[PDB]
Amino acid sequence: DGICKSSDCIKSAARLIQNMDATTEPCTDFFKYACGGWLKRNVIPETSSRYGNFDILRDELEVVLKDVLQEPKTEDIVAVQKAKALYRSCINESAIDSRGGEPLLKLLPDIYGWPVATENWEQKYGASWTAEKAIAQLNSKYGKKVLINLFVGTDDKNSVNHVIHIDQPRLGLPSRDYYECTGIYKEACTAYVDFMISVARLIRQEERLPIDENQLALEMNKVMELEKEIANATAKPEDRNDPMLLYNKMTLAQIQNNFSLEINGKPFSWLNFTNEIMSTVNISITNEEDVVVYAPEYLTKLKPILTKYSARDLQNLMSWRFIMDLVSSLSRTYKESRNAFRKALYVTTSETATWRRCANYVNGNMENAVGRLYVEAAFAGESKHVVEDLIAQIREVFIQTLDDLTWMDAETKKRAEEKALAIKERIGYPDDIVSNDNKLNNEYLELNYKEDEYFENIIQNLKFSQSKQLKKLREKVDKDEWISGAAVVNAFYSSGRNQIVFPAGILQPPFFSAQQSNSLNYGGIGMVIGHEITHGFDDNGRNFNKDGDLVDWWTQQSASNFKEQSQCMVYQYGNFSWDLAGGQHLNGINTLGENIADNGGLGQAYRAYQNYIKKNGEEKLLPGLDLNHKQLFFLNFAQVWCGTYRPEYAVNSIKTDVHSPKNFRIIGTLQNSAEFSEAFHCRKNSYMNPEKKCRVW
Amino acid sequence: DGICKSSDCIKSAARLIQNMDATTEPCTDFFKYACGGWLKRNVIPETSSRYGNFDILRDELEVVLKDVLQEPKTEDIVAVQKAKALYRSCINESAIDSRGGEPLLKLLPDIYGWPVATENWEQKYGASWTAEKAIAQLNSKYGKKVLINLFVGTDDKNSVNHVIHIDQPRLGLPSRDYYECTGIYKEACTAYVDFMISVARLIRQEERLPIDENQLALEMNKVMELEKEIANATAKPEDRNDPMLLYNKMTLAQIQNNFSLEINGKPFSWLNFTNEIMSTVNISITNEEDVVVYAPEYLTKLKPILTKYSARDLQNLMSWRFIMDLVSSLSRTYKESRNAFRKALYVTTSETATWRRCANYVNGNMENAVGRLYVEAAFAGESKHVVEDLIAQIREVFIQTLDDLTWMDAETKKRAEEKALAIKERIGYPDDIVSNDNKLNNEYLELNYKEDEYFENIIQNLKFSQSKQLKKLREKVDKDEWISGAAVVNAFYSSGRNQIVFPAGILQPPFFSAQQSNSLNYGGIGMVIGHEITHGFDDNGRNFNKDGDLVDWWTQQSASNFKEQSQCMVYQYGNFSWDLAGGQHLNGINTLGENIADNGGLGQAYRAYQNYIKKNGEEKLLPGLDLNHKQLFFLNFAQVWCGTYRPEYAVNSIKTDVHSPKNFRIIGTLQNSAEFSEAFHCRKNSYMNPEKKCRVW
Ligand SMILES: CC(C)C[C@H](NP(=O)(O)O[C@@H]1O[C@@H](C)[C@H](O)[C@@H](O)[C@H]1O)C(=O)N[C@@H](Cc1c[nH]c2ccccc12)C(=O)O
Ligand SMILES: CC(C)C[C@H](NP(=O)(O)O[C@@H]1O[C@@H](C)[C@H](O)[C@@H](O)[C@H]1O)C(=O)N[C@@H](Cc1c[nH]c2ccccc12)C(=O)O
Ligand SMILES: *[C@@H]1O[C@H](CO)[C@@H](O)[C@H](O)[C@H]1NC(C)=O
Ligand SMILES: *[C@@H]1O[C@H](CO)[C@@H](O)[C@H](O)[C@H]1NC(C)=O
Ligand SMILES: *[C@@H]1O[C@H](CO)[C@@H](O)[C@H](O)[C@H]1NC(C)=O
Ligand SMILES: *[C@@H]1O[C@H](CO)[C@@H](O)[C@H](O)[C@H]1NC(C)=O
Ligand SMILES: *[C@@H]1O[C@H](CO)[C@@H](O)[C@H](O)[C@H]1NC(C)=O
Ligand SMILES: *[C@@H]1O[C@H](CO)[C@@H](O)[C@H](O)[C@H]1NC(C)=O
Ligand SMILES: [Zn+2]
Ligand SMILES: [Zn+2]
Repeated sequence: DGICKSSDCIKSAARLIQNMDATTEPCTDFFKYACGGWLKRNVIPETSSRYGNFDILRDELEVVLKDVLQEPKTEDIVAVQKAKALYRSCINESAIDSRGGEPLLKLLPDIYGWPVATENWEQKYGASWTAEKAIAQLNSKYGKKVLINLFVGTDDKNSVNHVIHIDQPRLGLPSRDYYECTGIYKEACTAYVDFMISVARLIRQEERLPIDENQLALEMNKVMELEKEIANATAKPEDRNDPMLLYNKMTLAQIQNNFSLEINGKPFSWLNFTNEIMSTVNISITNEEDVVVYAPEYLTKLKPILTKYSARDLQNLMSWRFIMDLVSSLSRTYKESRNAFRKALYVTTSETATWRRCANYVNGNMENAVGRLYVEAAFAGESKHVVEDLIAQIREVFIQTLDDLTWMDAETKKRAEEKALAIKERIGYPDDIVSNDNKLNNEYLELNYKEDEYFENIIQNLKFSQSKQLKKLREKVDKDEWISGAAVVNAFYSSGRNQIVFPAGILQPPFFSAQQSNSLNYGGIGMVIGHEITHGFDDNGRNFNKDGDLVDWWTQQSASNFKEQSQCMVYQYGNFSWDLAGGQHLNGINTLGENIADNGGLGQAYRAYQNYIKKNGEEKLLPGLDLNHKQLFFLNFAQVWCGTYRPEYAVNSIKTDVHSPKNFRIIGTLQNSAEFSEAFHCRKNSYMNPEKKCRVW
Repeated sequence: DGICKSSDCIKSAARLIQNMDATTEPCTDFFKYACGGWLKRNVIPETSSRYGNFDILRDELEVVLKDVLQEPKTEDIVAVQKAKALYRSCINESAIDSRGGEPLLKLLPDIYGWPVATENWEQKYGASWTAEKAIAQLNSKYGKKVLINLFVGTDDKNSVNHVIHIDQPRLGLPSRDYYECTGIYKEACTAYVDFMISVARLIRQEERLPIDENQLALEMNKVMELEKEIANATAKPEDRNDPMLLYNKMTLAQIQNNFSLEINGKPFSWLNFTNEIMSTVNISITNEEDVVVYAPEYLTKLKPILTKYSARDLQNLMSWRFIMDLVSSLSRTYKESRNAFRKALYVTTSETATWRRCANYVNGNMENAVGRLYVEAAFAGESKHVVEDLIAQIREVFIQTLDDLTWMDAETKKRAEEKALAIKERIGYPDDIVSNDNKLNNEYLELNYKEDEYFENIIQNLKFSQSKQLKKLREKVDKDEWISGAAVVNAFYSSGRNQIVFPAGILQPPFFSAQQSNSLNYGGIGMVIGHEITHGFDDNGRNFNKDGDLVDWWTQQSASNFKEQSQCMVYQYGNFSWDLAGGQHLNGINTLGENIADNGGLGQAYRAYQNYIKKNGEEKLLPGLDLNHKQLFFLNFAQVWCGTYRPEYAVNSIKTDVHSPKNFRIIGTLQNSAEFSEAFHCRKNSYMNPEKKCRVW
């Protein structure tokens, strides 16, 4: 009868059936058609601002992590014993609750204290205090970047080396838009200072110091005034989206020349600051060091701001930025103060399960030890070969498509073919994490965890992570180093390494299974593969050559044509109105890169699917579904995107998110697909089938 | 090919496949075989002590309730407008948080205050205070039963009338076993007094009274000492399991004669107490009123206890018992004190979503308004006919089986056939809730909800619910009155009304669907129907005749044989060792009624299924499953029971739970089923197929 009746097909079919809304016309709204069933069943948990298929797979991944982390085993190597020990220190709330805020109080003097919670700060600290030393201590010891973000990273123009970088810092609130403190941000800004005041009060109460509410509010509203200024000086994301423009290499004496700063009446020294950081790792810095400035405008605007604030005003903000990230690792009363602030930002009334947060904390700090446990428990490493072949098919489809693009000249097509061939793929997990105990053990050698000392553990992890990073400066970028752990539900592209990464976490249904129909595999992981590859050729990635160097490989015409073809997508998405954000329009510019990758990716995936049919023929149909495989490809593509958002998340996320909302990632992509309209027999100018169709890749 | 390939079959098959563990031998452990897949995926949420298929359907039911309750609609009748208004008052935490504890402080004088949180209680209250008035006010106004449980209910020996009843009261902690306060109960007992002290402190703090921690601990440990005594005086559940023995009718002067009480040096008056309660509803009580005493031993043991405590000692416990149930309806700080106590009893680190608790609160107080919304949104009332026919088939199978039972004499089989024919069934929802707006509106007429006054709302609901109940005394039991709302995931048997109830909430997959295979329907809802019917013939129900009267219809021999046949199940279950409770054995006596119902129910369901095959033939097989329908019947029966428990829940629940743990409800029942062993080709004496098989029905 030409219908698949296997256990696998039945499982696939029930999933597709349950999620879709067959009472909707696919040519009217494919999001509702493909996801309407998912939406009616699912509700956003109280722990989340949004919920989708990512969150489902992530929640399930965490259950695997709990299972592998919770039980000590006889044959466990030291790296595995350390992850489990770290897990045990995290889940012991009784041990944590006992210490109160004592571990923060001990750490405080090492970061020049917190003026608001310190008595006679000027006499105790303000004597040996310098901006150079204060910022440097927070950076080198704890990896916390305030006022000035100094980091060691790959040189965009020489991908084999590391170089010192200077950029604008992250802010306490989610984005620079919050600092307006009116309308949708009023509550958050109020809750932000309220959180500062609450934390200040708890520390003083513990240290038995007099509490003046008037003074706490005065010192804390001044931190907010200082941060509001810093936030206004930061460049907007649209002013940072061009990598050629962002790159500004100069000497440390040149930085010292042009970017002068006066903190506490006395001028700031860029050479002392850098050595204060680099001495931590026994690295000498000359007055002739090359440094990439990502934010020259920000440093220029920073000078008139910093002259207006005292040592106390600055240290109050600097210490707060570190403290706010530590409160959750302390007792109940400290935790309760962050929960209230979280509730104000995200409209979430509950924190995630402690075991879940802990499994995630361990996975993030020990990605190789946890990744090994994950793959041994949940990933069939045999399926690395199936994906290896799919990546090969999609890479080939990208190269073949170059011929069919009219907007590029033969010379640009040649260089793009060069970049596409040089893409290195990373599938599942690095083989070494399973086969090489010595290398695994040695990565965590300097880490010694105590089961009753969670805070000591987290502070050690902050020190280790940052020491590793600073050490890399004089070193060459390691080729065999993975940009992601195995136990991650995501996929990535590195412009600097010209690499696509597919962690084991994403190589599972609905995206992939060597036992699921090929239409579902091409529709899911096949689109993800094209998405990641297309990232090497988007408004940001096209600026990097085959070796990951930031060099122009485009002719003046081909590049003007790229911008021309892209502009169609800018207006198409910028014309979408988001009902969860109150009908507010999408930012077509902020989301361009992702929209090019989505549109390029779905296109490349379907072609590869057609090519698979040419070579192998039609697959057996799925039972209980009155759809062919051409249609099932698009339905599975849309179902990987089933998701929803809180109206309060949407009103804010619309301005800064780089990915389009899920309904629009589905709508936008299929509106540009003639093959979608063919498979679904969409009448010309039906919502899903507009006459005009944007196309880049 | 004889295989069903419909959308419905595919959905059923994927559910069966996903939940089972096909790598387990069904004759070794059918729980693992049928549920192993369910267990690997699912984890107990932080809000729960246990999790199973009940919790899944309940969570999903709540999503329906949220959807129907949240949006006001134009065509809404007043009863519906009231449920939505009540819902809105419940979900407004800002309105709730604003009032602090003020609504409790206003209510307090009406219940003779709380001595520990009152200044000069003796001068302010102890002048007009009597046990008779204090207990009566808490009972009649708020429905709270302390020291003595006086209630109006159906007369076990005349099911058409209501009569006053006297029983032992409920305790503050989950059961009388907690009051040992050692071992597994130490933490709970400590957390219980800690909760009392915390609530006492918050009230004093609000009223601006001096806080002496030494005195709070002294007064509260005395409440615990008083409750420990009360708990010890209460009869054990094994001493209350025989309804003929529990029934003791006597006159109110006779109660006053034998059960004398001396509270605060002066003797207690059973006539003043009763009138103090019954005057609330304008009902006069004579000194010659007939009253059913369920706890004569408890009242006898109560006298030496109550003479040892003062007016203050008693009112401290009495008020606490009401206050502990109110704290969750107050602000953050009041809520936080209960959360800590909850965390100590249940090892739960988070409270359920506010919307969920609210939807449940509205459903419980307005079951007819919410039931109407539920069925209109989620239940196909056409499927009432399908279930009507299934109940008819199972009732017929029960009657036919009576012939085949060797342990009963023809005379008892005749009376059991009489009872079985007189069972009235209640399916889905009462038709009136949808078709009769006037009757619906009139049920809630005396209720007027204010959207900003949640507390006022809950206190009004306590008053209404209790006034209705007391009013029923001189009235006849209403025949057409349903024992459950429609929006409930459970099924019930009433001995007093001789009725089986199947709310719409249980008439959904995995139990039932007019579109799911008949083997799955008989295995699910068919077993539930037999379970409920068999309840009319268990160790408790067999004591009630066809009219719901507590009369002996058994011959001396047939009744001695019932106990003999039952004893097999007592030892079989009492020999099961529960791994989650540390290998502790099940209580074969506490769980007997449920085990008879489970064993009787599965048996009746399979026979009816066989009868269906005789009349209609073999159904088409399910795809992706290498099982026939005989086997699918048992797999679905076991899958309705997929569930798990927290070790901390199990160690306590094993001593008092009346239902066996889910694995044992599956294991115990199939060990007694020769048809299970036939369908699965189980070798004699394999774990699932013991040689000896217990049988009652
Ligand atoms: C094709 C998709 C599976 C992977 C794809 N990752 P990719 O855009 O290359 O990269 C993502 O966004 C970049 C801006 C960040 O730099 C990266 O760190 C990463 O977050 C993405 O859309 N990620 C989204 C959404 C997403 C992540 N994991 C998922 C799992 C299922 C469904 C959706 C997702 C995100 O990271 O926010
Ligand atoms: C056959 C079953 C669906 C219904 C069956 N109800 P039933 O035992 O007649 O009655 C239940 O227990 C009695 C002791 C109480 O008096 C009743 O109030 C009721 O709680 C039962 O086992 N209920 C269990 C478990 C349960 C309730 N709802 C479920 C839904 C799905 C799975 C299991 C359950 C319980 O109430 O605890
Ligand atoms: C929690 O921490 C305390 C403090 O050292 C310790 O006594 C206890 O064993 C810990 N609990 C677990 C489960 O490890
Ligand atoms: C940097 O400058 C300060 C000025 O206060 C001096 O104390 C310090 O020792 C210098 N440190 C390094 C590491 O260059
Ligand atoms: C919407 O579409 C038109 C092109 O049709 C474009 O010119 C316009 O700028 C777009 N609007 C937004 C808000 O991006
Ligand atoms: C919450 O309660 C306040 C107090 O009356 C009211 O102002 C507000 O409208 C309420 N919010 C909602 C969503 O009903
Ligand atoms: C009951 O007895 C008390 C004794 O204090 C008396 O005050 C009261 O009015 C009587 N009430 C009723 C309703 O019989
Ligand atoms: C277990 O089984 C035997 C019958 O074989 C019975 O006599 C005994 O009392 C049972 N044990 C318990 C603890 O119920
Ligand atoms: Zn992307
Ligand atoms: Zn039962």
